[PDB]
Amino acid sequence: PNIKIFSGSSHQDLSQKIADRLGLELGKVVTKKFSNQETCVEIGESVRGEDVYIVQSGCGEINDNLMELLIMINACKIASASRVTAVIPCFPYARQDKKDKSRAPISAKLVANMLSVAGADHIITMDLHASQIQGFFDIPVDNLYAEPAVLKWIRENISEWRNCTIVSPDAGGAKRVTSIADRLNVDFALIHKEDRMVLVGDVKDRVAILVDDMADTCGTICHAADKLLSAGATRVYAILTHGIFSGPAISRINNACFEAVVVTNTIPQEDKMKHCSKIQVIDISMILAEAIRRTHNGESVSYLFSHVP
Amino acid sequence: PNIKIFSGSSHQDLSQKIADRLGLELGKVVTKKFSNQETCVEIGESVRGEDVYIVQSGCGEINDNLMELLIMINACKIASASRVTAVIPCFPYARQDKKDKSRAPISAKLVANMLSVAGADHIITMDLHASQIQGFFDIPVDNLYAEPAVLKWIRENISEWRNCTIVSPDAGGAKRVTSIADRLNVDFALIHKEDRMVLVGDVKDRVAILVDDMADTCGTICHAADKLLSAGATRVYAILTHGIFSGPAISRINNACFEAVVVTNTIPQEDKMKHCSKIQVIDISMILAEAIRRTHNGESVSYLFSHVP
Amino acid sequence: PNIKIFSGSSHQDLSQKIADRLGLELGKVVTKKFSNQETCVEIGESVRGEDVYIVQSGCGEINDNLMELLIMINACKIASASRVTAVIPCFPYARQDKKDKSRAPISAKLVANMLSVAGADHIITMDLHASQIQGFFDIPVDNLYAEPAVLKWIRENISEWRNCTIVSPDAGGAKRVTSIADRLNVDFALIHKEDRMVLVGDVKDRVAILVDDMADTCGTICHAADKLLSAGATRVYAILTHGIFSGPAISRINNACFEAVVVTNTIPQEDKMKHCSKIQVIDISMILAEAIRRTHNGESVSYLFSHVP
Amino acid sequence: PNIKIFSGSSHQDLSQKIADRLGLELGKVVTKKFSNQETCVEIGESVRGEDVYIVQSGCGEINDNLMELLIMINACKIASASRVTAVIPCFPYARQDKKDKSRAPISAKLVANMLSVAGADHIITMDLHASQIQGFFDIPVDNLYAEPAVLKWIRENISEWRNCTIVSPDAGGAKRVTSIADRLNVDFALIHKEDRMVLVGDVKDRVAILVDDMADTCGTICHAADKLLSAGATRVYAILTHGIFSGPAISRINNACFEAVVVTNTIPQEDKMKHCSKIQVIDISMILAEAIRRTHNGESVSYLFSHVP
Amino acid sequence: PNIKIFSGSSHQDLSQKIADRLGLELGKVVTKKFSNQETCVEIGESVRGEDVYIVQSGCGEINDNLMELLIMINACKIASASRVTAVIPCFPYARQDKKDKSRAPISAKLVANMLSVAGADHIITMDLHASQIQGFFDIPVDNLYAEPAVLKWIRENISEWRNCTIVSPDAGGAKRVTSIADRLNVDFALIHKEDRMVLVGDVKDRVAILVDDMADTCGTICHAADKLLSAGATRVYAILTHGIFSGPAISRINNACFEAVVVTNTIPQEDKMKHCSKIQVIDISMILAEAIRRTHNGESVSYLFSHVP
Ligand SMILES: Nc1ncnc2c1ncn2[C@@H]1O[C@H](COP(=O)(O)OP(=O)(O)OP(=O)(O)O)[C@@H](O)[C@H]1O
Ligand SMILES: Nc1ncnc2c1ncn2[C@@H]1O[C@H](COP(=O)(O)OP(=O)(O)OP(=O)(O)O)[C@@H](O)[C@H]1O
Ligand SMILES: Nc1ncnc2c1ncn2[C@@H]1O[C@H](COP(=O)(O)OP(=O)(O)OP(=O)(O)O)[C@@H](O)[C@H]1O
Ligand SMILES: Nc1ncnc2c1ncn2[C@@H]1O[C@H](COP(=O)(O)OP(=O)(O)OP(=O)(O)O)[C@@H](O)[C@H]1O
Ligand SMILES: Nc1ncnc2c1ncn2[C@@H]1O[C@H](COP(=O)(O)OP(=O)(O)OP(=O)(O)O)[C@@H](O)[C@H]1O
Ligand SMILES: O=P(O)(O)OC[C@H]1O[C@H](O)[C@H](O)[C@@H]1O
Ligand SMILES: O=P(O)(O)OC[C@H]1O[C@H](O)[C@H](O)[C@@H]1O
Ligand SMILES: O=P(O)(O)OC[C@H]1O[C@H](O)[C@H](O)[C@@H]1O
Ligand SMILES: O=P(O)(O)OC[C@H]1O[C@H](O)[C@H](O)[C@@H]1O
Ligand SMILES: O=P(O)(O)OC[C@H]1O[C@H](O)[C@H](O)[C@@H]1O
Ligand SMILES: [Mg+2]
Ligand SMILES: [Mg+2]
Ligand SMILES: [Mg+2]
Ligand SMILES: [Mg+2]
Ligand SMILES: [Mg+2]
Ligand SMILES: [Mg+2]
Ligand SMILES: [Mg+2]
Ligand SMILES: [Mg+2]
Ligand SMILES: [Mg+2]
Ligand SMILES: [Mg+2]
Repeated sequence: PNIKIFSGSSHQDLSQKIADRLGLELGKVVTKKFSNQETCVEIGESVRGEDVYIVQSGCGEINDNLMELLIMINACKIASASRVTAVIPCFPYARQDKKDKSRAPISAKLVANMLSVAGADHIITMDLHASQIQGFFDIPVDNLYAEPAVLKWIRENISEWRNCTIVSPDAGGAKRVTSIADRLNVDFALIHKEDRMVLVGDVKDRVAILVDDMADTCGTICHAADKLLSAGATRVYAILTHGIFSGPAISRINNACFEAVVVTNTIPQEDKMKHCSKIQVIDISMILAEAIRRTHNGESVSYLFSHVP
Repeated sequence: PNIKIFSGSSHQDLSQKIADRLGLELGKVVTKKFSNQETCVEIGESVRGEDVYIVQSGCGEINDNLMELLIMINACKIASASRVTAVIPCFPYARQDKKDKSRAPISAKLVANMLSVAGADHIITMDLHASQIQGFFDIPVDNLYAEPAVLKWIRENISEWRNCTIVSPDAGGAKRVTSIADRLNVDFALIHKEDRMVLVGDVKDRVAILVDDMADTCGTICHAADKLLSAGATRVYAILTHGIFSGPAISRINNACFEAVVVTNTIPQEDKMKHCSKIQVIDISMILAEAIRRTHNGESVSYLFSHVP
Repeated sequence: PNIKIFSGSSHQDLSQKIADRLGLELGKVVTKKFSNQETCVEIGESVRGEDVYIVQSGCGEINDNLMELLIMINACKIASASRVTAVIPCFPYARQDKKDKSRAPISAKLVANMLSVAGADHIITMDLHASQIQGFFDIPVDNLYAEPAVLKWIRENISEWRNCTIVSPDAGGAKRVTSIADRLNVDFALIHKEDRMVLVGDVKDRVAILVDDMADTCGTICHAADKLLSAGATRVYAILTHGIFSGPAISRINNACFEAVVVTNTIPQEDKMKHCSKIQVIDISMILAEAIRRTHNGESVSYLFSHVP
Repeated sequence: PNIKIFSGSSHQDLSQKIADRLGLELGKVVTKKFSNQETCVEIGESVRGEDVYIVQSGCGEINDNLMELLIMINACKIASASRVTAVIPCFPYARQDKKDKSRAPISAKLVANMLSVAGADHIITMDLHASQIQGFFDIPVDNLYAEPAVLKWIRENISEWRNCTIVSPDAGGAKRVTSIADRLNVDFALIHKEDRMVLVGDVKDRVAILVDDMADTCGTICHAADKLLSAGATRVYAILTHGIFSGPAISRINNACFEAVVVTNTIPQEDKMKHCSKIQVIDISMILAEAIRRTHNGESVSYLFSHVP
Repeated sequence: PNIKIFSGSSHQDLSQKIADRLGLELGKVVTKKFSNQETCVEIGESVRGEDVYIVQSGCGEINDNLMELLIMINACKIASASRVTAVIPCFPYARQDKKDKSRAPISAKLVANMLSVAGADHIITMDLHASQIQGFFDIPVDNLYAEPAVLKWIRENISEWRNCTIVSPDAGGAKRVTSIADRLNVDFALIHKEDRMVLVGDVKDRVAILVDDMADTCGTICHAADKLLSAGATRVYAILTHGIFSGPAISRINNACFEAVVVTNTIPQEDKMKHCSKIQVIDISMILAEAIRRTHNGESVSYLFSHVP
């Protein structure tokens, strides 16, 4: 079986970058809409006996992109692909991972069930909002981390990184920032709201680096940055793997004191970058390409958790 | 267990009509979108031990509405509803019911699988594009027919119906028109394309009635009507259960010779009716309400196949 | 169908308390071991058509108790019980809810799969370590909260509760303490380790109340209490729903400065209470009995999230 | 894919013997207990794309060992092993293979379901108590026989084997003894209880050889041996594949007239052999190693039913 | 059949509290007066096949409220309710339960007859003046007791309750006070008039607690309290289930030495509480709600005689 990479319509540039890193052309697929807006999918080449990877991020018109992904998986499965892998850099509905007191769906579990029944044998994703989502599946799920690329960016872009501070915006994700601070051998200052915020960790005259899994409306990072600037930090950075930037996010970032808002390209960023000068993108296509290549070859994927390829 | 009717966002007016016919209020549900356009669903009342019916048609923004339906089903299922029934008047992706020579998905089967894995115990739908779709499910599927309401409309609106002709637009659905002609005791003239059309059945100086399951772009019925008017039919009617009317449909209908284009309200029609004077709507809410009531009470549903309630 | 309550061997006293609150006798069941230590289960009365609840906590000899629960569920299912519900006050393997970087099982998901394949139609549990565990199931899961009973205990046992502080021991569970502080209208001081601990929130001359989901080795609460006593708190309390108290826990509690270590009786506590004078137990049998009664009667279970019955 | 052999904690020596016969080292795995006695499993090497065999017998602390096996299977499955095979020399709960008049579990079926849902693609076992247990699975099950090794032992250890008699202790397993007697070309004397026993087949002045699948409490073989010695047999042997020897078994064997009690090493025997001089062990590690090697290479496994490798 | 709760005009707040505890909305009913002051009742929703509970206490304008209750029962009965239950917390005309030497009506029996002929299938009431009134009916009557709530109030509000004394004001109801004293394990001092009063039971330097079924004009409790204060009781409390407080009652209570006059809310008390600072109310809505719920579900009501829900 050979690797076949197919792109959904959500993130074409990322799929092309992945395909170039693998020395492959993107598989021929027609992904459009019928007149009544139903998804139309046509696999333009035989996938019989091949190892198929479908790249689609949970961004943009999320329900359309998710339907397209499921329809593509189904088409490849009934076309006798030997294995079908969904490469989902940003997992849709990941924030609906529990009920907790409300008569609400667990939408992430529903998405996992739909991916399974569509025929996915394997999932590759990056920085799941909650790693318990891996347990929503019965098929293997490789949850990659942007952390090696983030560490590389910090070392090559922040001159005072040895004295900086790594700040979690909410108490929930402070595990990520502790791992990053341990890797950099720095202090991890913490922030949480009580309309007021409380911060532990000396930030005065230092650089503070907010790290989080995603920025949707940027309410979380803007409040944290306001707090940090209250406590005398010389500069504040925000680093996120998923740059969703919906709603009022671009205006809030423009009016905030961030030196830089760095995101990975798990979601296309060109349109947002046009309207916001302080957004910078870390390419993670090498990590995804290496994960695809290693799953195909039976090589260790977890080696990527700590190594930039 | 009591009947609880919940409406999705696709067809609120139909759900309200159904609820009024059952003497019930619509269940409290919040169905909206998060900032990043992910579906947000919140069941506003306990459904524990209840017989839940969720009304959502495959129309409008089809992928959003389908996701909303699946999320609502999941929310009701994990909220310990005794039974969950999807009331889907127009089944989405019904026209993708086979591959036939192409490397294509069977999207209708995927939709059936998704509805099943979401937790639906029962499906109620109207005039499935292909009744083989019933076999795509392992749960019971009640496929209702608009034919009794169509016959009622014909008898009360076409003065010359005893001399009229019932015409199938494509060879595929001529079964429907034969059933209708047998019920009315009239001739069924047939039409199919060879850019030219061929018609069997005397239509001269008579009324011809085109009957079909749906009109999407109205290419099918406009070509058939052109043929019929070539052969001297005094008036031509089109009657359809599903009035999708996407793309150039309204302009084609406006420029065509139809005396009337009658559709059921399985899909909301007010916006289309604003731009097209010859569209008339048959209310089928009584049929759906009776089907819901009979499934709840253990009464015969097939009795509705031949009786207007 | 009538309610039948069966007790596993793990927590007989809790099952008896539940049965008394429901006005029922415990169902006749023989639960012992064969000579080779395989679990032997014999249902001593017909359960045909009945609503069966099996009470077994994930405590003591956890693997034996889990096997016993699964075997009992299987016996009741193939004996034609109308419905089988596992009442698992402390869910076993709940702390193995993710992999996160290691080549490890997701044991909680395996347990959920085993409960499902054994035939459980419904799960009732209390204060799941991670509420995402609800998504590990496809059957409904009612995750009850000890919080109403905890609030009652605080109001009836701590004279200065209006001035007290609610302290989370680890950053992970601070959601619980924020909910409790909001209910009591008090400040929530927070603690996390950097062998040193950092605390936010005035605790001087006040009572601090540590709240957490469980105390296993009591390393978490003893370190937090040491920190709190460093910052001048007059008294320190610990309140937990699950009192596992394994390993060196009793000695650490005896040598710590806790005014009281309060636990619910989701796990039997008499043996631990013999060796530790500062352990007090909150009975939660009324909450479990009400949940059983409400699921049986189709009444709202979520009403218990905020109301002491 | 390469063979990877992992040992559970139940029978380490057997797993090592199997690994040596295959020219392999045992895979790195940490199998221990958390403080609260929950099983902790950590796969110490990548198994991605490998053919994994996990060796665990249903002996000792049976519920702990079964849980450990299931957790290991789950860990290997979600670590993207190409295939996972449970090598279970003595199948746990095999004697609970039916209900028969009692409101009892079919525990063997539950165990099969649990192994399947954990992710096992294949089962290798030896001398199932009832071969109908193979039908409890939907995955392939290779049920190996100790009979070739038993025949070899008889020919090399009993000088009068050409004149001996092969005796079934209970009527249920006389099929095994008929096969053995046919292979040796000897008479098969039979025994069954009516507190008295009845025997057919001349045993006077001869050697009698009791053959059975397992000896748990040794009540079965001791009663049969008492009967045989009543009828003048010069010596009595017992041969069993599974030497469970629980409860009073060692004392009964010590006080019985057996010349030898021979068991295979499907269960570790060193501790029992310390307290009982007449227990001898047949190594079956070559049979298990050959079965593993042949399943891996696509070679005939049934060839082992009649051939000692 | 579902529970439907309807409120009469007498005690709306109590009915609302009951409905909230049951998770229900009050049934739609118009209860007003025509111009000529005849009661007008209009049931605003179908009660066909439902289990109807009508809440109306014998207080305020007693004859109007009784007529309203009877008219509501009649309306629900001829509207084909499956069952109609009168929830009458304070039974009107209960003190006219006998003739005894006078040419007088037995008005309580007349009220029972009227309730029966109106169509009531069941009566729920609290602390009937004479429990023989239960025999005035041929339908079942559940006579609830305020005693559990009274005991709870005593334990949570009187610091010296272990040394207190429970005093009956008249010889007639001393049964209630003996039951209460037995529950509290205290002495029951007794009082009766000879314009002078005689008291048995040491009350000196102690708290005395008068307990009675009702306080109408408060002549009974004020005389008893005067006696108790003559004999040196440090404080005197009065506790009553029915706080009628008609005529000069408020002035007598204001001029009496009561530390507190505690009543249940079987009768609305806000207006009386405005004019009398020492009146406190025990909510008994949980007891009534539990009785309604248990009668509906076929659960034991007598369990409430000794248990606070
Ligand atoms: N796409 C979405 N956009 C915004 N909010 C969402 C979205 N999906 C779910 N939510 C809601 O957001 C909330 C989850 O918030 P969040 O993940 O930030 O915190 P948490 O899960 O409570 O805690 P933490 O992640 O810190 O452990 C829920 O109320 C959920 O319903
Ligand atoms: N939503 C859609 N809008 C338009 N075309 C669609 C849609 N879904 C599927 N199709 C395509 O339409 C075609 C199916 O057409 P149609 O159902 O009219 O005819 P058929 O199935 O070939 O025959 P018949 O229904 O007469 O037996 C397929 O090529 C299918 O891919
Ligand atoms: N029974 C157990 N006893 C002790 N440790 C366990 C047990 N089961 C799992 N663990 C281990 O404990 C760790 C989980 O710890 P814990 O739940 O306290 O923190 P977390 O999940 O990392 O974060 P948090 O709960 O604060 O969000 C994992 O390494 C897991 O393997
Ligand atoms: N681990 C165990 N130890 C002892 N007895 C067990 C064990 N598991 C099950 N049993 C019980 O042992 C009995 C089964 O006995 P056994 O297998 O010897 O005979 P059988 O199945 O009735 O007949 P046969 O095997 O001769 O055809 C059942 O009553 C079963 O419940
Ligand atoms: N609503 C009322 N208000 C006042 N007095 C009433 C009322 N209804 C009846 N009565 C009268 O009150 C008397 C009953 O008094 P009460 O119940 O206190 O004592 P009893 O029945 O004689 O004895 P006991 O209740 O101590 O065994 C009768 O004379 C009766 O006519
Ligand atoms: O609230 P938003 O800023 O839109 O979303 C970003 C944050 O909200 C969620 O918890 C994410 O994990 C981030 O921490
Ligand atoms: O082609 P369109 O007019 O858009 O769609 C309407 C017809 O096309 C499909 O076969 C339907 O069943 C109808 O017969
Ligand atoms: O570490 P232990 O004290 O044994 O276990 C108790 C804590 O560890 C886990 O995170 C629990 O949720 C508690 O917060
Ligand atoms: O009764 P035990 O001696 O403990 O167990 C050994 C026998 O019991 C079972 O039938 C086995 O198959 C053996 O025949
Ligand atoms: O005389 P009132 O104080 O008005 O009425 C209260 C008492 O009178 C009746 O016997 C009641 O049962 C009470 O004991
Ligand atoms: Mg979250
Ligand atoms: Mg967050
Ligand atoms: Mg078709
Ligand atoms: Mg057609
Ligand atoms: Mg955890
Ligand atoms: Mg914790
Ligand atoms: Mg057997
Ligand atoms: Mg046997
Ligand atoms: Mg009286
Ligand atoms: Mg009295």
